[PDB]
Amino acid sequence: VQTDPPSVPICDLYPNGVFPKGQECEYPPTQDGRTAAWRTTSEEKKALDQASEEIWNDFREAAEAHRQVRKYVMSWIKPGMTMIEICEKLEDCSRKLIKENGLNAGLAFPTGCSLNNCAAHYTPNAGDTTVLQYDDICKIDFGTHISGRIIDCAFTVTFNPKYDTLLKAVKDATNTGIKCAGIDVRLCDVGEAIQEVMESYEVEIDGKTYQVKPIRNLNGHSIGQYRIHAGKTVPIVKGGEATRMEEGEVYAIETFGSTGKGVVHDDMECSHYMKNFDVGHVPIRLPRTKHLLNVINENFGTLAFCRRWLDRLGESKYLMALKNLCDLGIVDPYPPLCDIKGSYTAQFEHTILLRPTCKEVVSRGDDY
Amino acid sequence: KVQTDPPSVPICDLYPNGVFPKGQECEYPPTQDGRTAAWRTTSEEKKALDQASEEIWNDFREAAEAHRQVRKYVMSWIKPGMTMIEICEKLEDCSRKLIKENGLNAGLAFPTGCSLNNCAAHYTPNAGDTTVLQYDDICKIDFGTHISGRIIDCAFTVTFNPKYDTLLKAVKDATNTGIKCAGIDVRLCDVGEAIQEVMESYEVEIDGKTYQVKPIRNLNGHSIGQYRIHAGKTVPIVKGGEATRMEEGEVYAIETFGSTGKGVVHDDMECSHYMKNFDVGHVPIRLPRTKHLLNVINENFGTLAFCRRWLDRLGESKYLMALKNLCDLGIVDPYPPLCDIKGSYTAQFEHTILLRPTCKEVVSRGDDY
Ligand SMILES: *C[C@@]1(O)CC[C@@H](OC(=O)N[C@H]2CC[C@H](N)CC2)[C@@H](OC)[C@@H]1[C@@]1(C)O[C@H]1CC=C(C)C
Ligand SMILES: *C[C@@]1(O)CC[C@@H](OC(=O)N[C@H]2CC[C@H](N)CC2)[C@@H](OC)[C@@H]1[C@@]1(C)O[C@H]1CC=C(C)C
Ligand SMILES: [Mn+2]
Ligand SMILES: [Mn+2]
Ligand SMILES: [Mn+2]
Ligand SMILES: [Mn+2]
Repeated sequence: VQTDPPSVPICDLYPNGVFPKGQECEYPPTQDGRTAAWRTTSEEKKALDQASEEIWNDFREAAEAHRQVRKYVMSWIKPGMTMIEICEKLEDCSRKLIKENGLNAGLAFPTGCSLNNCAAHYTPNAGDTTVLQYDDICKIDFGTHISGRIIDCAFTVTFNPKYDTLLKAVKDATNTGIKCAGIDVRLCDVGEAIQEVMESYEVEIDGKTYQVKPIRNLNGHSIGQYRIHAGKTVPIVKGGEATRMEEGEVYAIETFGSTGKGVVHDDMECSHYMKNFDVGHVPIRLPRTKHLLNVINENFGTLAFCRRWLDRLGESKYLMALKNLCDLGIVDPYPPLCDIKGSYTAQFEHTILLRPTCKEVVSRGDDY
Repeated sequence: KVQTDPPSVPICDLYPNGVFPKGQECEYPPTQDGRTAAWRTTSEEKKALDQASEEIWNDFREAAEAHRQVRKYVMSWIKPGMTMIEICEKLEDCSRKLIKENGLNAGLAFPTGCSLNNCAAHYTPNAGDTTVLQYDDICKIDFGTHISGRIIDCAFTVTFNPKYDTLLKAVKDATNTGIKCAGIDVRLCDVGEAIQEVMESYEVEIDGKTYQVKPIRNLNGHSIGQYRIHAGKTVPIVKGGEATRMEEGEVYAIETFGSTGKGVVHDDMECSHYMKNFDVGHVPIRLPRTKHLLNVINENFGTLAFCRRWLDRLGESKYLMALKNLCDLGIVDPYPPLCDIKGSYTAQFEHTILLRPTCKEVVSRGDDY
């Protein structure tokens, strides 16, 4: 049985390391209006599903860790904690529940805790004195992996009830996206469905009424092994690509709602970085740059990381080396993404598997 | 009194004054503040605490000397073409003689592991197993001895094909690294970190494919207590294991497992290994055959691990339903073979260490490993 606080690894909580299934769903009709209810009992597909069970079960492990960590977080997170203390406490728990081991099992990406008008890609760097406040709207977006099978899953934390209708709107939009996803479904059609739900909500906050806007330049995304962004984008507005979702793909279905302009730009200090896949052996002159790349290779590979995570490894005076890797195309920065000052943004996100026999919301909990 | 070839003289008769050989003794690693632990070596207070437990250390050392002599003998004859049953019976017959087996007073601490290939741990043949050791096999010989419930848990990997040499080197280095990192007040996950750093640093090319050597993340070393092979602390072989600290006077099995596969094990094949749980002390029993099987386990094994071959040789038959019964009642636990993916290769090295007041003793160290 799990400790309180959690300390027992998921791999030791389940007989023979067979982990709980998420929500399983029949596929929605395609554009032609056909149901694929045949998948459910097709023997071809049942076999094809079983053939990748090892993969689905790894996703499930990482999903169960996600659920336990987030319930733990949901038991202590409060105003007056530093964002640093929040992320450290969450991440400490994640490492223990996933029984982290270098690139074999671990944290898939930094703990997002984006506040207020900032929608995504904020985590504190060293020295950040930001404190979580009663009237903050905080997007907790964190990830776990087993063998590079990533869970990307997120929710919004608040303490003031005035944000309740905003959270309801985005939760609805995300659940709509999840319901509309399936094999042979066009990516644009998911985006259209999300937008029509999102935009049906108007919220009143501090005596002002706002039209809930989808953040039009934020997206969900396909996931591949060690590759958080595998190259298909899931729009959250109408008019995305006609590309179809395909059997065996894995998607992060996420939506963002704003009371602001409904669009993000780069803002505040960068915390998040990630080595690029495509890039080959670009030559490196400087010792500090070579060293930083070795630390990145050993600890992260192609997974996202943050400055705090380099600090905790004993790295120092690495910022110009990090800039050097960025300039060389070896690493990309991912700065915080913000709507206008004074706006409010909310997010919900799950990871779904497009298994040959059903759609699995592998990260679904009793919470969201 | 000198040892025969094959070995036949009990260790207790080979050292007729009853004082058995020390293992490798080592100074403790520096504390996390960077300070030396060398004061323990010459501390009068630590020397006295050490000597108050000399009876205990000395019983481990007789068990360790038996282990050394058995495994040397095993290495002199183990070869392809022998059955796994032949290997285990030959090993076990020697172990019994050298330890001077007598009930729970002295004996075999647990069944002879001889896990093959993708199987990492907890395989021993049952009756009727026709498995033959092959040139291409990678075999983990993991066997234990005890004197008065002072257990030696110690293991090595047997191969005949040089293609596995680099995997064996990685795992031995990892184990030796773990042994070196161990000490009083050291966190168990820090031992795991040192180990994982060593395994990470190896790649092996087998059958034309290059593999990253992975620690088996869901396997651990463990603390040892009297007649208690797993005394409740785990020594992870990865960073992400428990933060709990090692303590003075504890005994650990420091073992590492390396894999070319996923780095994770699952249950597979027929279960051979079983062991009575420590606390289940008056869970009442209604079926006679079950009550008899328990009596036999109590008399012969107590809380030490056993296997089905060791019930067979006691003249017990038709007991699988009763053993399942003891399992279902929570009196006994099964320990099925633990195996990475088909076609993967797993290796292991293990030693027993004593966290003595004055020094760390690698009690089961030999000239072999
Ligand atoms: C971090 C991420 O998941 C947030 C949602 C997605 O972000 C976008 O849609 N990003 C942009 C694109 C450029 C634009 N000027 C502004 C908005 C998602 O990308 C689809 C993000 C993700 C997966 O890129 C990753 C990297 C992962 C991490 C840095 C943790
Ligand atoms: C036999 C044993 O020494 C092999 C190494 C250890 O095994 C594990 O760590 N097993 C895991 C496997 C996954 C599971 N979720 C949790 C346990 C070791 O355990 C520490 C094993 C040992 C000591 O369990 C004992 C029993 C001893 C015998 C059966 C001989
Ligand atoms: Mn996310
Ligand atoms: Mn995402
Ligand atoms: Mn062992
Ligand atoms: Mn052991």
